[PDB]
Amino acid sequence: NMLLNYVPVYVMLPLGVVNVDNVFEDPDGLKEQLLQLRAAGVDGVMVDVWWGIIELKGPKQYDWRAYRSLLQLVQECGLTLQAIMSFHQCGGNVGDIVNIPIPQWVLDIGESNHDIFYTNRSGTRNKEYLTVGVDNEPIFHGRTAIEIYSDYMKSFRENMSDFLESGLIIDIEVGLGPAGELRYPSYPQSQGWEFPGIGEFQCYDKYLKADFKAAVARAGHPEWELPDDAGKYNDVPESTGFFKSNGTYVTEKGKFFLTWYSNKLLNHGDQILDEANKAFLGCKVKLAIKVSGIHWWYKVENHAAELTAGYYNLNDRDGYRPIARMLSRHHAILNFTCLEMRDSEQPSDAKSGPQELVQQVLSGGWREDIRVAGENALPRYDATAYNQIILNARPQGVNNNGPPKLSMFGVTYLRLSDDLLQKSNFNIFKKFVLKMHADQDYCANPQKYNHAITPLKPSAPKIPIEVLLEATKPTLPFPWLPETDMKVDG
Ligand SMILES: OC[C@H]1O[C@H](O[C@H]2[C@H](O)[C@@H](O)[C@@H](O)O[C@@H]2CO)[C@H](O)[C@@H](O)[C@@H]1O
Ligand SMILES: OC[C@H]1O[C@H](O[C@H]2[C@H](O)[C@@H](O)[C@@H](O)O[C@@H]2CO)[C@H](O)[C@@H](O)[C@@H]1O
Repeated sequence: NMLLNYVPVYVMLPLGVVNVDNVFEDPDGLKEQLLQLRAAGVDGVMVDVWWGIIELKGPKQYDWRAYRSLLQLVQECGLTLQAIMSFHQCGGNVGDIVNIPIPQWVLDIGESNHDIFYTNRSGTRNKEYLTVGVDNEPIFHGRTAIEIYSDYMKSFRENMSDFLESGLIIDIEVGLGPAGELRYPSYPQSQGWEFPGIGEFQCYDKYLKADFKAAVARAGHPEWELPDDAGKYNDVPESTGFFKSNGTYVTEKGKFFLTWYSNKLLNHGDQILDEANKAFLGCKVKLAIKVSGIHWWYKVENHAAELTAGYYNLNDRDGYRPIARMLSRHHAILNFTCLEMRDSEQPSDAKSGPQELVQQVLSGGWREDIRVAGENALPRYDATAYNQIILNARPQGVNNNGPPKLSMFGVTYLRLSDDLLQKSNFNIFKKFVLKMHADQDYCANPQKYNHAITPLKPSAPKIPIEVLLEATKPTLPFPWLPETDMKVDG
């Protein structure tokens, strides 16, 4: 049956649907929009559950009222929900039309200890997320950053138990960094970064610096220092000593640093996911993390932008599969956030390979046998974008004799806006949804298309870093069709 080729479609809700004062502003307005989505066949929606709004008053001072009202409305409208545990700030990244800081009480601590923030070589502190450096530092009124994230998720589970039991929530996206993605904030618009700048390493806070220094001493090179020749945000790789041909990134020192730098993220995600699994143990939901799509400089040997973001990916070292393997012990979904771009849409001097990057990441996931999902990075309403998303959702097309050998677990569209509901735009969107569903009508019961959700099981045993890094071995991607067999047209 064709229904087995069905890929669910989700739509992100507007940023700030519940304001910074913890008020669900316009229920009636959202309702009309939600009803529009329901009639269009959309399976569900995605929303940020902002840590800065909910635990604003103080440690463990949670107020879930506004969000309960939102979830209630989503349920009445017949849609499922992907809830994001948003432990980051809204405001400094692309598309952020509203400012939502992390808890003020945490910010207060940052006033006396600026090292709780990601810091660049020049000393600028980025306040959008707590540095992985303090994950296990008990400096937040007795709690460590990970304990804060853990308590938050447990309180969410307990206070939203009725919604979880009714099966409203499809998956829990655990924010792991800027924009909720597992990465370092290497390309901060707030600091003047501009596409396609290579970005900057963000390992200069006192905690990471101390860890690095101890690490190199144990490796037998206590004299090694953090990179000092990687240039600045808007540089080009060839103009730096670190990323140029035969540069520092290829030396024993550079390789050690890069491994250390990227390993911190793997451990960051792995440990917080352990907490997320405990908090939702037994609940009928799945866990997911977000991986940023850094396609610029992907076509040159140095992969500069990826390296500064924490993805140690080169042509002879897969920096993404290790993440997928890490996710398998948690039975988690890898949500890749850049799925709609084509190489020809990027200026040529940016050396962008979004299409090749996608193929590498998705293949890695299916290779490791984990579920892969995705989102479009930028607002798009044209058929070319939709056709590209549909192509990546089912790389080898539909199978009339059963399930496709390869398919994504789901796609979340960014974002719900009045522009989307405009007659013509919404018309095309409806076709996109239809094709994602493989020409089948909306299907209410996920079990029909082999997406039944069972109670979350405890994570499998910890996988040692060495076994994880074995996944760096380059593999050939699965074959992609040149264009989808389920085009939207027009
Ligand atoms: O982390 C947010 C967002 O960053 C990237 O989006 C890029 C985009 O690819 C470029 O074309 C350009 O417009 O700059 C954007 C960043 O400001 C990632 O591609 C995306 O996955 C991620 O969510
Ligand atoms: O509301 C979700 C998320 O949206 C924005 O970040 C996006 C980014 O704009 C896109 O590139 C995308 O597909 O991935 C990111 C995460 O989904 C906001 O900047 C972020 O704060 C918010 O959590």
